[PDB]
Formats: sequence, structure tokens, C-alpha cells
Amino acid sequence: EVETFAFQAEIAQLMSLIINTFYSNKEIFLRELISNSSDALDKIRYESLTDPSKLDSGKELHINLIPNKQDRTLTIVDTGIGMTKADLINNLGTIAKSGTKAFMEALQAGADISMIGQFGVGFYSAYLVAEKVTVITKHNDDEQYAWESSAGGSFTVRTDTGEPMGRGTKVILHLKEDQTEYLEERRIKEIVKKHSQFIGYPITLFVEK
Ligand SMILES: CS(=O)(=O)Nc1ccc(Cl)cc1
Ligand SMILES: CS(=O)(=O)Nc1ccc(Cl)cc1
Repeated sequence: EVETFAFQAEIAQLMSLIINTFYSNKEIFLRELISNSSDALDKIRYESLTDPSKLDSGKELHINLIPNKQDRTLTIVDTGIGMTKADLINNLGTIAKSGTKAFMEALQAGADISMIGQFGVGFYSAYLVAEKVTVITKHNDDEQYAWESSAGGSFTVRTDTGEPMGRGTKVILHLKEDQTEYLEERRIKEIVKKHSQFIGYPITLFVEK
């Protein structure tokens, strides 16, 4: 049972602009997704400060980066607070309508595209490198869901019958054919060291056979 939804017009506009503008500094997508993961981890940590049972679904707070060259995917996994179904539908828990407006306004006033994260819509920089993004998520208050979009104005949501995650979010980047450098271990390490060196959670870069 798969539900298909239209993006709000402003979010569709933001994604087409990310996909179609010439912009060489594509590596910032990983900084943005790691920062989102850190934000989600902060949230569950804060909730656990007054209710330790919030961590019954997983005590470890971490970020994993999993490249897969056979599948041409880069997966970012965190054990943060996760997202409910309503969150997923409401632009993955972002205020994306007003954030997009402020981002394009900032761009008029001399802001850079790499400052997308300052407007709360850094998730959508995934489409700098990915032709399709799958988001698997489990929040303590809801079931496990999969969101998916290849842009083009729509996204889908379904219950996820895959591998149970306990709690958190998995962003699966189905990379564009010319963006496979982001599966290479030395390239990922370079980006994490450059842009994410002070993230307050362990970031583990998985290796492949
Ligand atoms: C400069 S623009 O027309 O806003 N395009 C754009 C905006 C955001 C990203 Cl991440 C990439 C390109
Ligand atoms: C930049 S850091 O947090 O000091 N260490 C690190 C560097 C690279 C990767 Cl892929 C993972 C962790």
C-alpha cells in the first residue's frame, strides 16, 4: 500500500533549482545530512534527559556512513529521534515552505547556495548528487516508514517491511551516474574532515569487501 503525494509548489521549485542550477560544490550535501543527523540525535538525547525509557529503542547515539558501489548508494544512518508519518509528509519535519522562501530571499541578498542549511532545508541538497532518495525512519511514537522521491513533483510514503531499525533515520542516496566519487573512501573521509570535524557524535565510515 503506497501513498503518493504532491510536493508543495515551493518545495518542488527548490528541488528543480537544486537539480538544474550549475553549481560545482556538490560535496556540501554530506555536511548537510550529517548536520541533520546530529540535530536528530540532539533531540532524542534531550528527551532522554527526563525520561530514560525514550532510549529503550536503542541507547547508542551515532552516525554511520555506508557506501555500496554495487548498488551505487550512499546511506547515512543515525539513531536520532526519527520521524513520524506526519513528519515525513510535512516535508521531513522541516518548515520547508518558509525556509525555501528565506533561502531564495537570502540568495537575492548575497547568500551562497552552500548556506542552504541555514534555512532549514539542507536535506534537499541530497539532490545535488542523488537521482532518487529513500528515507527510512522509525520514531518512538509511530511505525517504521519509507519515504521516497525522484523529484519530478511527487513523493511516496509506505509502511516499511524491511529491516527493523529500532529508532532513527536512514537516508539512502541513489547516486547519479557521474557522482560516484562520493562512494570512495578517501573522498568521504576528506569531506567529513573538512566540514564535519566537530560533530558531537561518532561517525563511522563503513568499508566494503
Ligand atoms: C543559484 S539557484 O538558482 O538558487 N540554484 C541552486 C540552489 C541550491 C542548490 Cl543546493 C543548488 C543550486
Ligand atoms: C573528522 S573526525 O570526526 O575527526 N573523524 C572522521 C573522519 C572521517 C570520517 Cl569518514 C569519519 C570520522
